[PDB]
Parts: sequence; C-alpha cells; structure tokens
Amino acid sequence: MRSIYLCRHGESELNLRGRIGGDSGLSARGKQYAYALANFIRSQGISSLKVWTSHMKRTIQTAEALGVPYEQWKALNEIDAGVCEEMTYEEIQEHYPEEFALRDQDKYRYRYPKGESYEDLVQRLEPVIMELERQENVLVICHQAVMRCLLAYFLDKSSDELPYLKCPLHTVLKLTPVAYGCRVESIYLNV
Amino acid sequence: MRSIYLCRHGESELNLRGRIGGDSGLSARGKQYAYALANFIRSQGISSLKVWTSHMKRTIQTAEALGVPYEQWKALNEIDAGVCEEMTYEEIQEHYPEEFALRDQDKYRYRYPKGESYEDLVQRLEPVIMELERQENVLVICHQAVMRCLLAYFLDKSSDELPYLKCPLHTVLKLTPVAYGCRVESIYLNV
Ligand SMILES: O=P(O)(O)C[C@@H]1O[C@H](COP(=O)(O)O)[C@@H](O)[C@@H]1O
Ligand SMILES: O=P(O)(O)C[C@@H]1O[C@H](COP(=O)(O)O)[C@@H](O)[C@@H]1O
Repeated sequence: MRSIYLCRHGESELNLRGRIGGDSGLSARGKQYAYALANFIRSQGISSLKVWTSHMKRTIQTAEALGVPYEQWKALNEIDAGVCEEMTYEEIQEHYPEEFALRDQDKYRYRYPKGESYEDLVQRLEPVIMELERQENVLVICHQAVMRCLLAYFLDKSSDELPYLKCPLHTVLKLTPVAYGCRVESIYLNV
Repeated sequence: MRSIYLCRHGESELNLRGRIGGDSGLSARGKQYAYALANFIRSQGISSLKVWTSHMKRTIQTAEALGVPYEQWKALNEIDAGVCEEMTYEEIQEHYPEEFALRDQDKYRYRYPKGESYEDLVQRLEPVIMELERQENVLVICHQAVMRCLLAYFLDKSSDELPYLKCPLHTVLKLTPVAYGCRVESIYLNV
C-alpha cells in the first residue's frame, strides 16, 4: 500500500485577489498553510516521502516549509491562461466576451488565446503520470487545473467531468491506489 | 447641462506620511492645490457654483482658498477607519493581521473595528446624493472613500468594483449627467 498526497500550493497573493494564472508568491495565510501542511506531513510519519513541485513560486514556497528537499517539475506548471493571465472573471468577460461564452460550451477543449487547454495539459502531464504511477510515497504540490488532470486519471473520469472536480485550496487528497482504481481521503487544514 | 465637480481635498500632512484617517491639515503642497484649484475654478467661469465640503480641516482649508463661501456637510466626512485611524498599511498588518486579511476578502462589506464600511458610508451618503442630484453647479470637495461612493452612483458601478475606483489626490472629475448616465472629464492639477 502506498499513498499519493495530491494537494495544491498554499493560497497566493493573486488567489486572494480573485485572479488567475501568474507567478505570485504565497500570501501570509498561504505561508500558514505551508507550515500547516508541514505539521500534517510530520503527523503522518511517512517512510521517505518524495516531494514534487512545479517551477512556480507558490508551490516551491509551500514545499520550503517542509524542511526536506523537493524536485521541481516544469510539466507540473499551471495551465497557461494565455492572454487572460492575471485576470478576474469579470475582466475576462469584459475584454474577452466571446472567448468566455465559447469556453462555457466545451470546457475540456477550450484553449485560451495564446495559451493551452485541459487537453493540452493532459498531453503535458503524460510523463508526470508515468513517473508518479511507479513511485512509492509522493507529495505532489501543484495547482488547480493540474491537480484535476492527475486526480481524474487515478479516479478514471471523463474529459467532460474532469474540469469540474473539487480541488479547493488548503485541502490535501491522500490517494491510495487499490485493485479497483484508487482510494481518496480528503484532508482540510483550517488556517 | 450642469456640472458636478467631484474632487478630493488637497494633500494633507497625514497623506504625506502615508497614513489613513485623522483630521489633519493641508501640507504646504496641499495648500498649493487649494490655490491651484482656485485658479482652475476661475478659469472655468461657472454660474453660481455651490461649494460643499465636510467638517474635516483638509476639505475646509481647500475651500478657503476659493474666496467664495462653502456649506459644510457631516455626511461628507471620510469613512471612519475606527481602531485603525491614523495608521499605515504596515502598522495595520502588524497590529491587526487578521482584520487585514479579512478585508482583502470583501472590500465593500469590510467594517473596521469600532468604525464603518463602504456599505455604512453608502447609507450615510443617501441624503447627500439626494440633494446633489437636484442642484445645478456644485463643487464637492471631499475624500477618497466618499468620492468613490458618489462617483460610483453617477456611473452606476457595482458594490464590488466601487472600492477600486481611481480617486487620486489633486485630480478633479467634472461630472456632467446626461441621458444615458453621466459624462466624466478628468482634470489633473500638477503642483
Ligand atoms: O492553482 P492555481 O494556479 O491557483 C489555480 C486556480 O484554480 C483556478 C483554475 O481552475 P478552474 O477551471 O476551476 O477555473 C484558477 O482560476 C486559479 O488561479
Ligand atoms: O481622502 P482621504 O481622507 O485622505 C483618504 C485617503 O484615501 C484612502 C482610502 O481609500 P482606499 O480604499 O483606497 O484605501 C486612505 O488610505 C487615505 O487616507
């Protein structure tokens, strides 16, 4: 039996402002989740856990509170919002009214202007899944769209439903693959 | 056609120090804006302009440089920062870390400890708007939070966006209500 702790980075300065994308750092409370996740990891008493992050500051900074070392993966970088990077839902609807509607039609195949889609991201995550599905104890601190693609894989979900998976902030999903697919144990850390 | 000159008081001693609230007087440059606004008002050649201010020194002193008389309105007083009055962004984050985060969540409904919110202020400004929207030429020399509530009203803005309106110092917004809402002509006085 092995576990795969899929969690998202601690709340970022941009998450607080309701904005998407960017390479922002952790907010004061984001930092708190880092330490909160720290104590949690210690409470779990795992045998040689491998911590994987992305190149974004938010994930790195979350990891830096665990003391132990981490391996950075560019494939684990958040979906590129393209021309809509660092924008709010409103700004997107205002400056990109067409793209917004077009996106509500098909969420899986929607690709932002100058960016990628869940589909593109799926391709990008192929190597990550391959290495992840043959490792022992792993804590993958990533992002919302990435976490959904990975989660969906281990829970065999449709490309349709994939973009709607519950991947809130400060919540760690303890995945334990078993004979029929996988077992999820949701852990929420209040900070 | 009528105009509504919405401008903020001239820079105060506390504005220079990066502090909020208080009942401070105009800095030497604040005074300069008073005279600068004076010459501007004379350049505009208006017919019987009514000058409305608040009870705070900064607005009164700005008006006192126009020569003409002014009517003071307590409803036009700046939002009460409560327990955070006369503090800097840092001091607030230091001594009131929780309130600061709590405020970043909802800006419209955030109420300072022992003070008011944009929401409270909206209620307070009801009578001012009612009298303002039935007058002819008016110059309302007020403050940042007040100016946003008034501006937002005449430009029909959401309670969401309201707290983010551009209301810098030394800038006078010439509002001219027209059939579809209102017309704004931004005037900046360099001093
Ligand atoms: O983990 P993040 O990089 O912070 C991602 C966050 O998750 C959301 C993306 O997921 P949705 O498909 O639900 O919008 C973004 O709006 C937001 O930036
Ligand atoms: O017109 P004031 O009374 O000087 C107001 C000024 O405007 C700011 C309030 O507006 P924000 O919501 O942008 O902080 C204050 O920090 C500052 O004292």
